[PDB]
Parts: sequence; C-alpha cells; structure tokens
Amino acid sequence: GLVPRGSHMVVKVGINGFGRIGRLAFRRIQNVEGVEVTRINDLTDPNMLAHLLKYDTTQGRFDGTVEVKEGGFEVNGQFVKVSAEREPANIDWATDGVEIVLEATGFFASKEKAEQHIHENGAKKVVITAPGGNDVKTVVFNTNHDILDGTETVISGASCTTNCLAPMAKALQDNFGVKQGLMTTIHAYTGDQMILDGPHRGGDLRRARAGAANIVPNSTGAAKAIGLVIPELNGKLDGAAQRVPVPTGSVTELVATLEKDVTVEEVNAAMKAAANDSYGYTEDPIVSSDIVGISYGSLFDATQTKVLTVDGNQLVKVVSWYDNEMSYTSQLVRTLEYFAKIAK
Amino acid sequence: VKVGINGFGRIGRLAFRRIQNVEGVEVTRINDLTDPNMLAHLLKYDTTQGRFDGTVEVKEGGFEVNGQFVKVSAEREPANIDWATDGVEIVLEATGFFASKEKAEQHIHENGAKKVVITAPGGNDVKTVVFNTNHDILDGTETVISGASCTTNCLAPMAKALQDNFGVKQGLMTTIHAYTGDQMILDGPHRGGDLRRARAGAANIVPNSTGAAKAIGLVIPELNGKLDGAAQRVPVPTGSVTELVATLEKDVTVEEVNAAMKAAANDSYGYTEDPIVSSDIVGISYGSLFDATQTKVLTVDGNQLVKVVSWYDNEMSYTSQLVRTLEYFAKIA
Amino acid sequence: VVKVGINGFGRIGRLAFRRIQNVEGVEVTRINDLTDPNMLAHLLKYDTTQGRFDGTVEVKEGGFEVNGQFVKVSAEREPANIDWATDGVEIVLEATGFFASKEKAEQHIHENGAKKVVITAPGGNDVKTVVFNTNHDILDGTETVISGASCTTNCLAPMAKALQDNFGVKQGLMTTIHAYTGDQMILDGPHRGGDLRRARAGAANIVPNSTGAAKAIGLVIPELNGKLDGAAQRVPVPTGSVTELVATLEKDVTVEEVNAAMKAAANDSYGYTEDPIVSSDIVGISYGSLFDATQTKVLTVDGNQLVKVVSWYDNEMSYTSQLVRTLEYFAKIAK
Amino acid sequence: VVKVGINGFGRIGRLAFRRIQNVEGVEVTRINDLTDPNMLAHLLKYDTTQGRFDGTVEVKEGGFEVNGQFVKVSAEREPANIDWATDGVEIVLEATGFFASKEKAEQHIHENGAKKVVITAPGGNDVKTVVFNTNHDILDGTETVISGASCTTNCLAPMAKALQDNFGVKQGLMTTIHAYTGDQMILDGPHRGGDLRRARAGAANIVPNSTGAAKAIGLVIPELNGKLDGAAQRVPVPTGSVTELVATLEKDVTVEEVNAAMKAAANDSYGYTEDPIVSSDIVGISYGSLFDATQTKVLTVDGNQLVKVVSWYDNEMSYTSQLVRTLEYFAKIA
Ligand SMILES: NC(=O)c1ccc[n+]([C@@H]2O[C@H](COP(=O)([O-])OP(=O)(O)OC[C@H]3O[C@@H](n4cnc5c(N)ncnc54)[C@H](O)[C@@H]3O)[C@@H](O)[C@H]2O)c1
Ligand SMILES: NC(=O)c1ccc[n+]([C@@H]2O[C@H](COP(=O)([O-])OP(=O)(O)OC[C@H]3O[C@@H](n4cnc5c(N)ncnc54)[C@H](O)[C@@H]3O)[C@@H](O)[C@H]2O)c1
Ligand SMILES: NC(=O)c1ccc[n+]([C@@H]2O[C@H](COP(=O)([O-])OP(=O)(O)OC[C@H]3O[C@@H](n4cnc5c(N)ncnc54)[C@H](O)[C@@H]3O)[C@@H](O)[C@H]2O)c1
Ligand SMILES: NC(=O)c1ccc[n+]([C@@H]2O[C@H](COP(=O)([O-])OP(=O)(O)OC[C@H]3O[C@@H](n4cnc5c(N)ncnc54)[C@H](O)[C@@H]3O)[C@@H](O)[C@H]2O)c1
Ligand SMILES: [Mg+2]
Ligand SMILES: [Mg+2]
Ligand SMILES: [Mg+2]
Ligand SMILES: [Mg+2]
Repeated sequence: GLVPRGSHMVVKVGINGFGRIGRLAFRRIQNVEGVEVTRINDLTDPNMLAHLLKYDTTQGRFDGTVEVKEGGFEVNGQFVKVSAEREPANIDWATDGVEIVLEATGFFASKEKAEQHIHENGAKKVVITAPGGNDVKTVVFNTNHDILDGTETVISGASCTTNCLAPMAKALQDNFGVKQGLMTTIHAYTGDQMILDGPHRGGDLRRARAGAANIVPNSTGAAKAIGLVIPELNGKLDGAAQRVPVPTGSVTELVATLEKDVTVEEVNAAMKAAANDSYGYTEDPIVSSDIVGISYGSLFDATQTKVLTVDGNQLVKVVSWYDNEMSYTSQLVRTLEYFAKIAK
Repeated sequence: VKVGINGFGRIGRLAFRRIQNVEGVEVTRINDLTDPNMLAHLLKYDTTQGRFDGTVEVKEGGFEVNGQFVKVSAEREPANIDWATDGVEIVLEATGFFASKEKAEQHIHENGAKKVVITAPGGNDVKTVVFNTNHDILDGTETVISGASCTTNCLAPMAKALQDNFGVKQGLMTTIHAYTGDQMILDGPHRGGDLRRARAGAANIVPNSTGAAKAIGLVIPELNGKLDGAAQRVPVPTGSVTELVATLEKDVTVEEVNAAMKAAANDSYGYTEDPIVSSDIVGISYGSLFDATQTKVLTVDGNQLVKVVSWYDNEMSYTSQLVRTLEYFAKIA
Repeated sequence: VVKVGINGFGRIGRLAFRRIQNVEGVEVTRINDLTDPNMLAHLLKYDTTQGRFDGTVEVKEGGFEVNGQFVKVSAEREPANIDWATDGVEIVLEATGFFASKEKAEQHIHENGAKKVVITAPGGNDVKTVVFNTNHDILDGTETVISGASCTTNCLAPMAKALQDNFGVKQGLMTTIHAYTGDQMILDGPHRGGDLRRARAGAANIVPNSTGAAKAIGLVIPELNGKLDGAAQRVPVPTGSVTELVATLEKDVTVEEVNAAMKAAANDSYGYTEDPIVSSDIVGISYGSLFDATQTKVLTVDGNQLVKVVSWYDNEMSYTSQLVRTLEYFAKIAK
Repeated sequence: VVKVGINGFGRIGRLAFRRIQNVEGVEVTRINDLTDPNMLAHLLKYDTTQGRFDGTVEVKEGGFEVNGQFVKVSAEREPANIDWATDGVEIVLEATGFFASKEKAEQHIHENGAKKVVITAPGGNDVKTVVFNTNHDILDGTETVISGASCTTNCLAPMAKALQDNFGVKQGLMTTIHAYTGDQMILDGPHRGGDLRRARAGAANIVPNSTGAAKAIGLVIPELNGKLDGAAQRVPVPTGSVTELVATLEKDVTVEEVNAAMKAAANDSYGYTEDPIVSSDIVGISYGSLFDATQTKVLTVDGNQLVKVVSWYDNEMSYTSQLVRTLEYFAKIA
C-alpha cells in the first residue's frame, strides 16, 4: 500500500541547523538520487557555512567544489540558499520547494516545537535528528522503519547511542530473550560541552567542564527510551555515559541478564547472523579512530564479548562501536530517503 | 577595599582565588548569567588550576567561602548592576563583552561602582598597565584602566629588557598559545565571524591574530610601531609561550642576552635555565618566565637576528599580574 | 627510620618518593633505573600531571640532593647486581614493570642486597596481594616478597567488599574507563608485548584492553573468588580513572541504601562524595578509591535487580598512596 | 618494474608502502622490522591519523598478502644480515631511524643484499640530500646511499628557494610548530636519547626541541648555506605541522609580491592556498609543502623589513609523498 516514489522523483529537503549532523547529512545526500537540499537555515552568513562544509576536522575535506555566492553557496555548480532565521515559524521553506525539513539545531526536538516548521509557505514534514519525545514515532533504520506509513508530520531519527544500541539489543531479544540490562556508552565529547570550564547554559555541572581534558559522566535516555524502538524491551534497560577526549567516535557496552543460557560463541554468532547495512560485525581488535566515518549505525565487536557464569547465573556483556557523527548520519539519511519515498 | 567581579569565568574565578591571599582587597559581589550553584561548583573544581583551597557552600542568592557570604546576581547589563549595595568600589570587568572605555563606564552610575579594571585590552584611550613594567603611570584618579592581555604581560618585560640593554629596531612575535573559551569545542559557526576559531580548538593547530606586539606602545612608548605578530593556538587547555625574533641596535651574544634578562628578573619577570615544558608553568605567579635555553643569536655577514622566548600561563600568570595591578590601584585610589 | 630503595624511578617510583617525604620513619637512600642522575632529577622536579616538586632538587656526582639530603642513583639493569645494603636499604619498591613475580623480585634479596620487596603491581598467585585498609591484616612480617596489587584492584576492592559485607554479591562485571599509561605507544607502532590495541596512539583513541582486577579479586577478598570479571576502556587523559561495577546482589536494595553503605565504609583509603566531579578533580588524591554516589543505579525489572556502583581513582596518586601505606606498615612489622 | 624493500615498517615505512600501491613501476617485495607479520598487517590495515587501508590485507606464513599479492616479512635486527636479493630487491627504504648515516645505511649493500639505499631522514653531510622538485637534478643514478631529507626540510626548501630566487635572502630564523612524534614519551619518563624535553608527555605539553632543517639547508640549496637557523615547538596533535620563517631580504617587498612569487613557484610538491585552514585540513595531503598566503607578513620600520612566510606540511604524508617521488625517480635513472 505504500506506493513509494522512484529515486528519479526528486524530493527537495531543507536543513535547519547546519552543524555536525546537518553538514554530514548534506554530504551523504550528495550520493542519494531522489533527495536534494535546496535550503539551509542557521544563524550565520553563507561564507561561514561554506567554509565549514569544505573543511572538516574529523570527517575530512569535502568531496567536491564549494563556492560562496550572494545569499548562499554553490556545491558542484548547484546553488543552495542560506538564511539566518532564528524562529522556525518565520522560515519560508516552500519558496525553495522544500517538503521535508531535517531539524538539526538541537533546540526544536519535540512535536510542538518541530511543528513550527509546518505552516503556510513552510514545510510539510519534519525529521528531528534527535530523540523527539514519547509521542513522536522514533525510527532506527533496519530495526523498525516499517512503523512508518508516510502520513506522519513529525518523526524522530533517535539518538546516536539508540542507533548503536537498538540492533544489538534486538539481536539479544530475538535469540535469547532479555530480562534486564544496564548500558554504559564511552562517548566522544560533543558540542553541548564547554571547551574549558565555564557556566553551562543548560545547568549541567559536568558538561560545564573542559570536554577535551576530562572523563565526564553524563546522562542519556537511550536505554530508558528503548521501548519506542523495540516495544518488547520497554522499561527493561537503563544507562549512562562517560564522555572522553576524542572529537568523534564512541562505543556502547550493555551488561544484561538473558532468559536463555549462552556461550560467548553463540552470542557472537547471533550478532553475525543479524548483520546488514546498519548493523556491522567485526572480530578485528580495532580502536575508536578505526570507526570514524563508517556507514554502519552500529558495529558489533566480537573481541569484547563476555559471558560470566557463577552458580548457574549468567551476566552477558555485548559491545558495539559507532561514530556518533557519521554512523548516526548514515542512519538518519537512510530514514529520510525512505520517508521521502513513501511521504503522503 | 571591596571589589566586584563581572564575569566569573576563567580570569574572574582565578582572580577571586588570588584575592583570598591579598589583605587590601576582598570580593563582596559576583555578577554573571547563571545561578549560585553553577558558580560555586566552578570555583570548587578547576580542570587546570586544581581544587579550591578552602570551603565553598551554596546559599540563597550567593555562596559562602570559608564562612564568608558573597552575593551572586545574574544581570546581563552593566548599567543595571547595583554594585554599591555590597560596598563595591572597584569592578573587575572580566566578561570579555565590555572591553572599552564607553562599555566599562556603564558600571559607574548612581548605586554602581566608582572604578573599573578591564581584564583585557581596552582601547588606546584607557591606561594599559603591565605590573612591574609601567604601573607607575597610574595616579589613582582614573575611572577605567586596562590590565592588558596575557600575551602583553608576557612580552612586555622581555621586550623592555631588550630595549633598555641593546635597543630594538624591529621584531616579529609568534605566541604558541593554549586554546581558550572563544574557540569552538568542535567545528561550528563562530559568532565573531572567525573561520579559524570556528574549528575544534583541542584537535588543531589554529593560526589567529593578536594585538599584543602591534599595541606594545601603550605599555612601552619607545617600541611604538616597531613590532607585529600573530598566534598559533594549540591543544593544551592552559599554558603558552611567546617567541620574539628581533633586530637590535647593538651586537650581542646568547650569553649577554640571557644575563640581561636575569638582571631584569623580579616578582613579575622570572628567569630559568631548566629545559621545561608548558605543564611546568601552569599556575605560576610570574607574568612572564624567560627561558634561557631557547635563546638564539644568528650572525650572518655582520648582521644579527636575535630570538628571545618567555613562558606564561595565560590563566594564572595574567591573573597574578591583574591582581597586583588591582591591589596597587585600590591602595592609591 | 626504615631505609627504602626504589627500582624503576617511573610514574609510581617518583610519586612514591614524593609521598615518602611526608612519612616520618621511612626514607629513600637508593634509586636504581637505566639512566643518569640528571634525567631522574629533572623528572622528579617537573611533573606533567602531578605538578612541580615541593622542595629543592640538585644534581650531584652519582645521585642528587633533595632538600640538602643526598640520594644515590645507579643504572643497574639486573636486580641481582644491585648492592642495596651499601646504602642501608632493607626494603625495595620494585616498580620497573619487568620483575613482577616471586622469582624475579627475589633477585633483589642476596648478599649485600635487600631483605624484602614490595612489587608495585600484581605479582602472581603465590605472592600475598595487599590493598591497604581492605586486607593488610594478612601480613605477619615474615614475607620476603609482597604485591601492592594494581591501581584498579585498589579502586575496586573496598567498593566490592562494601557490597559483599552489607548485601552479598552473587556475580558482577567491571568496566574501568582508564587513563592511558606508559605501556601504550604514543603513535601507531609495533607493540613489544604483542598487543594490537596498545600498539595504537594512546592519546588519540578509545582503546579496549584487558585487566585482571575483577578476575583476581579472590586474592584480596576471598569470599568474592570467581564471582567477578571485567575489562578496560583506555581513553585520552594522561592520568585519572574510574571503575564501574554492575552486580547482582543477594538482598534487594535502593540507591539510598547502597550510597549509605559506602559512606559507612569510608576511611583513609575509601572516600565518599556526592559532588558531580570529573577526572581532573581526582588527580593527586590520597584515597585509593573515591565512591561517587551521583552515579549509583538500581534497576528493578519484574522483581529482579541490577546494581551499578562507580568509584574514581587517580591510577597514579591513589595507587601510590595505598602502596606507601602498605610499604610503611610492612616495614614496621618486618621480622 | 623495480622491486623495493622497506627496513622499518613504521609511520614513514607503512605510508610509503601505501603510496607505492598507486605507483606503476615500483613494488614492495620485502619488509623488515622487529615483529611478526600479524602486528605489521594490523598496523597497515588500521591507521589512527591516515585512515583504513584501501585494499585487502591477509596474514600468511612469513608475511602477508595485499590484494592477493604476497609480501615477505622478516625480523632481522642487523642490516648486514638481511638477504634483500632473495626477493629481487634492488633499492631499500631505510626508515627505522637507527641507520641514518652513510656507513650504517651501506650495511644493506653486500652479496645477496640491496644495490642502493634511500634513507628516510637526514643522512649526514657526505650523502646527497634530495627534496623532490627542488634539487632532485643532483642525482645521476650512480649513488649507493641518498637521503630524502627531513619532513621540515621538504616543507622549508621550496619556500626558502622561492625567496632566494626572487628576492635574495640575507638570513632567517625558523620555528616549526610540529605534531608530536614517536621519539617522544607517551608519559613523563627516562628518554633513551638523553633529551629532557622529549622525556615529557608528548600529547599533553608544548615541548621545545631542536631541529637541523634550517642549519643544514645548504645541502639542498647551496646558496643558503649557513644563512638560516631554527628550532621547533612540538604540540598535541598526532600528525600535521607548520613552518614559519622570519627573514631579511636583499630586496624590498610587499605581502602581495611575496605571495605572487610563491604562487608562481607552485607545483606537485609546493602547494599554494589562500583559505584560512588549520592542521587537520593538511593531514594526508600529497604536497611536500603548502604555502599559506593568509599568514604572510612584511613589517617595515624605518626603511628596514622583516618578512614572515608560513607553509603547512603533514610531517607524515607530505614527507612520504616527496620520499616516494624521489624513490620513483631514483629507481628509473639507476
Ligand atoms: N553530534 C553528535 O554526535 C550527534 C549525534 C546524534 C544526534 N545529534 C543531535 O543532532 C542535533 C545537532 O547536534 P550537532 O552535534 O550537530 O550540533 P551543532 O552545535 O554542531 O549544530 C547545531 C547548529 O544549529 C544552529 N542553530 C542553533 N540554534 C538555531 C536556530 N534557532 N535556528 C537555526 N539554526 C540554529 C547552530 O548555529 C549550529 O550550526 C542535536 O539535536 C543533537 O542531539 C548529535
Ligand atoms: N583565558 C585567558 O587566557 C585570558 C587571559 C587574559 C585575558 N583574558 C580576557 O579576560 C576576559 C575573560 O576571558 P575568560 O577566558 O575568562 O572568559 P570566560 O568565557 O571563561 O569567562 C566569561 C564569563 O563572563 C560571563 N558573561 C558573559 N556575558 C556576560 C554578561 N553580559 N554579564 C555578566 N557575565 C557575563 C560568562 O557567563 C562567563 O562566566 C576576556 O576579555 C579575555 O580576553 C583571558
Ligand atoms: N602508571 C600507573 O597508573 C600504575 C598504577 C599502578 C601500578 N602500576 C605498575 O607500576 C609499574 C611501573 O609502572 P609505571 O607507570 O611507573 O611505568 P614507567 O614506565 O613510568 O616506569 C618504569 C621505570 O622503570 C625503569 N626500568 C625499566 N627497566 C628497568 C630495569 N631493568 N632496571 C631498572 N629500572 C628499569 C624505566 O626506565 C622507568 O623509569 C608497573 O608494574 C605498572 O603496572 C602503574
Ligand atoms: N614521523 C615523521 O613525522 C617523520 C617525518 C620525516 C622523517 N621521519 C624519519 O623517518 C624515520 C622513521 O620515523 P617514524 O616516525 O616512521 O618512526 P617509527 O618509530 O614509527 O618507525 C620505526 C620502525 O622501525 C622499526 N625498527 C627499529 N629498529 C629496527 C631495526 N634495528 N631493524 C628493523 N626495524 C627496526 C620499529 O619497529 C618501527 O616499526 C626516522 O629516521 C625519522 O626521523 C619521520
Ligand atoms: Mg542527492
Ligand atoms: Mg582578601
Ligand atoms: Mg620520610
Ligand atoms: Mg606499485
């Protein structure tokens, strides 16, 4: 019943917030037939945004030409309009043919705030590049993108850590059954931390601290909110993060109790059988720099698996890598592409 | 004398720390953009400068430091700060947003402060003081003064020593500098339009401009227009070094240059012959620490290029100089 | 005064020396490494993570003076060839990382050598492994070689013992998010221990690696023998670490009850905090382990509970403080 | 099709191997280091600063296969004991850092050994020292041991040559703000070379240190012999560096005139940019030197000028690109 458009039917997309996720989403969209970005909105001039697209500390030089123009810039000869409108309600997305908006500022990550993009001369639909609350459909591609029918006005692409955790947790559930579990993500520092110790605008006394000079504990909702993606794991997981001095690249550990008894070999085999474009599998003893720029949402590491058996009881440890930037962005663009095709 | 701090940031908090050991000054009011709990926590725990030497306890509308209450406000406009309510005569303007005569003067009003010390360059019409180099230019009648920049407090005594001993014709400066709070933690839009400070500060060598060499005339009049320079910002969270390459009026040796610096040494200008690194100068009380191991004198066909190098903790070196100037200014006010 | 020797004037060796300056009745009279006195004196004076030395250090022939007092330096590669007795040394801190076994550490004990040795690391299952204020009562003074355990063991031990004593532990898994150390390469290159992860640039990566602390916990807390396992994620801070333990318990608990149990167990070795601190805040501390109540979790699902407890440690100074406490105690009961 | 050996499969050795995959007429048939094939294969596949290897690498007995082609690995500590000729090797890239002189590099040349050696570092004053596209014309092909110079020399040389040719150089001082390297300690500890600054934690400090690039420039540009000196400030980036030169010239100049001269000197080795870039932007580039027009200064005081010129270089890939250019040329004329 979905009657998806062909990739020859080009859907025009807008990006609100040309930041880490916005710029990398723009990069990946260059290699997607059927989606193209015609409007970028941020809080700055075209020259700043053009320069940040061209040159990228962790993700390398842009694959193509970028040239600044009046009110925008050209990417491989094709003009992209830039505006500097602080309020989503005041962005005229329809002027540039934009139907779907990537909401990637971090400031409008709810149904009510994201819907500000939807108005007369605005957009039709919004994909929030973050958790969007419990009343918004939350999609990890290749785990639950089949929940979309195309009539939705606002959807969520989840978080980076959710896209890492989801396929790993789903594999445990489907093969062995999960009773409960606790997650720790050892995570790259991100733009919501201070470069040096100073007052954090969100009131967080740990994100106030120098992000590239500390191990910084911090909260995450990924394990607690996993029910939005995998309903059968609702309320079964919790977790937190340890943010550390790498500029991108992260890893998720899950310690769980299962319904079935297992061996390390059986756990690793289950993950390998679950592998696809989104969920990767490796037995190489890699480190974080090796996963920067990958296209897997999640990369299971069979070298870190543990099964501890004591007096008939087992604790199981599973670990998956993710580039919080590109792994997430790859999933986001897979979801955007699919959503664009079935959109109604 | 009772002091106020506008901007309880890196310089503001370290200025508060040093003021705890200065008899003549005490802080009775802090103004920023946040609640007391945030500021108290940031005072207690410091990534580069260590745990606070004392007790800090959050109260309603402020916090107690070793039992003594300090009022906290969150007033965005200097004009709206009621400094006189807490007896404040002099304000340390340390936000980075009001570093000019006109903007700093907003602190001075009915129920406000009397005087302001800007913790940064403040323009050509504000007296710019490096303690132990030119603090004798103050008479105490000034409303707004400047404590200069971190790099100016490093450069000044070293350049002055070259001038007094050998005469300076011209020179170029490179400061290899710690990343600071005006850089982005990761690549993103820089609100000051700077395409290099837009970049991830702890993951790059980042070229950037500085006014210290160009504006040296404000501190050392005889060097006016003789120097220029720039910075290379690098991934350390504090601690910096200033290299000056200069032509001199007199011929010199490495040993004569080093001896001149040693003779110029005092509480502000230090001397070392130990092959140290940047972590070794974190938290020092010298404004400038000359390093004799890095001195060069290149003689080619009778002509000399002379290289002199001095360390500074852009945080604690500058803050020590700032508080010396504040103390002296408060006494003669 | 018990006279002590240090073999390996490295991170632990130099910080042990620093702490010994504030212990009356122990002094270092001999240092042995693989370099000249000028190199060692400079590394004592200046310290990237632990700050400038609190005192004067001046190089002399065959050693250096610390606050006017001479300390002899030698460059002897073989422990058997060190004449410790010449300088009155009875006990040696073996801190090279190369002689961490009973047979290798015993080489210090010979004619004109030392009497006893404290290995600054795990030393095998036939050497008594001591975490101060957890199990230092196992020492009688007649031992020749003992172990101060690892940094992670000194962090984990009092936290795990507190869980056991109050609630009973069935099993648990440990992750330590750990500062990079000197056994990692500064940039990608061949690792002489054959480790393909320690081969990688240690200050530019999250690096998984193994640890024996949870597996070997039975050596310190016999009732937890075989009940724990774990691993490490080494990350780009030059010192400062944290240990997370996820465990199942024999009793049902709340977050408040777990935190109260840790506070009641607090002493000179095991600290307690409710401040939301980060790794830089624990650099240079004297606690072997600093419990962080802000990170505690108790997840209850269908009547079953998983418990998370987390403790900070400066792998350098926290361990060194525990090491010196054990050294001092061992020295004064020595027979 | 000339067969090459690599002694020291390190940062320069592994990246040289990578570049050689895309050079027709040169191939590596032998690698020598101090470890097993599994360690070296892993280090080729995965690279912190330079990214994943573009190809398949599979470990075998006594070596590894790269895209199906076997490369022999040995663990011989002494250059004299390496049987290079067994695997057809004529030229050896000496990239260990331990045999960077004529006498020590010549140990590779014996019966059943190699014919020629290219030292991946300064090799002393009696070895021909080549920066490609600056002075590779000094080679005739009869040499047994040559040097590819240092990373800093390959950065400095084309920039200093352009100043000399256009304006004339009286004297100058160099500061290179340089990535930390494998000769520094990861944390504070005894430095085997006796250097009290390289003893310090390299990724947590600004570390002054010596360099020979400016002092030894005469080996590359004879007319600048004895005219320059310099030093380095090593800082916490794992690769990527920049060289500043402050100089007095024989002619008066403007900023525009200096930049135009550099642009006119640009080629495959010497790049030109006016973009305000940072160190991460030059990681993995193929220029030996990338002049940055945004950093140029000309200070005129009482008729006298000091001129500042600045060029970027990835001390790893920029140098390696130059090294492989010189190796390719040297192989063809041998
Ligand atoms: N960085 C990651 O690893 C990551 C991973 C997954 C999800 N996310 C999510 O993606 C979003 C963006 O994160 P990021 O790391 O790219 O942040 P960022 O700070 O790099 O990007 C935010 C951008 O939004 C712009 N912006 C802010 N307010 C705006 C406004 N009112 N109107 C227009 N533009 C505005 C900023 O100028 C900036 O360019 C957040 O919701 C974040 O949680 C980030
Ligand atoms: N950090 C250094 O190395 C250094 C050295 C010398 C001079 N300085 C100068 O000192 C000043 C502060 O630098 P910093 O590094 O401490 O900055 P910072 O960002 O650490 O501190 C700035 C503080 O000002 C507060 N603030 C901002 N706007 C405000 C307003 N309108 N009202 C009240 N408070 C406000 C912020 O909340 C923050 O706490 C600048 O002028 C800087 O150039 C800094
Ligand atoms: N660094 C930590 O966080 C930490 C914590 C707890 C335990 N440890 C343990 O302490 C030991 C030392 O660790 P470190 O970090 O201080 O290492 P390090 O590399 O800093 O110190 C080792 C020292 O031993 C010297 N040395 C090497 N071989 C020698 C020999 N044959 N004779 C004499 N001296 C020799 C080296 O020159 C160096 O000074 C190891 O067993 C380590 O596992 C380290
Ligand atoms: N890394 C740079 O930025 C750079 C730039 C230009 C030139 N260089 C020069 O290149 C050379 C190597 O530097 P690097 O950074 O690649 O060093 P590295 O330490 O990364 O590589 C050295 C390699 O040589 C091996 N080795 C050591 N002794 C050996 C022996 N006796 N026999 C065989 N193999 C041995 C080591 O195992 C290691 O793999 C040095 O001469 C250096 O000065 C380095
Ligand atoms: Mg497209
Ligand atoms: Mg006081
Ligand atoms: Mg003592
Ligand atoms: Mg080839």
